Amino acid sequence: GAMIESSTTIQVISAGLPRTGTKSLKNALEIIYHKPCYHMFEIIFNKQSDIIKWQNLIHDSHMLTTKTIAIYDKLKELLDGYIATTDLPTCGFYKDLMNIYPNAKVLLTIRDKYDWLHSLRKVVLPKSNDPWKLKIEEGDKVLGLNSDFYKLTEDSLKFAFQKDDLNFDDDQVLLECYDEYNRLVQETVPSDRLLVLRLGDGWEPLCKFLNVEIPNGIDYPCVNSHHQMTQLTEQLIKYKSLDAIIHMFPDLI
Ligand SMILES: Nc1ncnc2c1ncn2[C@@H]1O[C@H](COP(=O)(O)O)[C@@H](OP(=O)(O)O)[C@H]1O
Ligand code: NA
Repeated sequence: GAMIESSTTIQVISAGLPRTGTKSLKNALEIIYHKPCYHMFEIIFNKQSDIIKWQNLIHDSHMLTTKTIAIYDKLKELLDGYIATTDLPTCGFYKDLMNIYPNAKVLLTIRDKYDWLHSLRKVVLPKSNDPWKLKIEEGDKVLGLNSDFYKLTEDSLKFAFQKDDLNFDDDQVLLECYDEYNRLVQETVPSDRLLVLRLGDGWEPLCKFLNVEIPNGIDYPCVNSHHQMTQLTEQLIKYKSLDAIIHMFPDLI
């Protein structure tokens, strides 16, 4: 097709929860648009200073009114220079992002609920008594992440699930929240403005939805498996720096 000049503003809002292929989507969107896509990895690797801003934003998020305008302004500030949002903490703000970027299209990445929970327990939210949690935390300290990072994850999940609090160790609670979240998105977002993606779908329905060519000679990204995060965590602990191992994870980070 012809090359056209794309606007550097949020064009794609992905409501999918963590562990539903958000990092592959992030990579895919950056291949299509040639500008950055927001993701928790963007915070972790490029903008740790955003952590407190997202935390402040979620804090005020219970509140067009005037209180809303201040919040929408900070959302816009955080996302300046990006062409899309994925992953925590953005995903639970999909309703607001749709108001802020009226010309953006909405994606929902879904997958088998037990596969999701299993993946989540290995990476994002291990149980308190799970020994692997201590390894995750140790690898994370190497990246410069502390308890405020875990708090951001916790609070952005509560916010996505619209819960005042959440028993994070409770599998049933999380599964019910997962199903209701995905249901609510499809109920809320007008169908012409929404594409539901399943893992393995690849380029075609995404590119169709976005009116772009499928990228030539480039496979749809398949990164950020829990197996890969286990290897990353272990290598971080082993070498005690990111820059000593960064070359071993070329696409993932
Ligand atoms: N193209 C693809 N096909 C199948 N699974 C994919 C995929 N891209 C990512 N995934 C899976 O999506 C999960 C990561 O999602 P996220 O980036 O949002 O954390 C991982 O699941 P598993 O941990 O079950 O392997 C990963 O394997
Ligand atoms: Na399976």
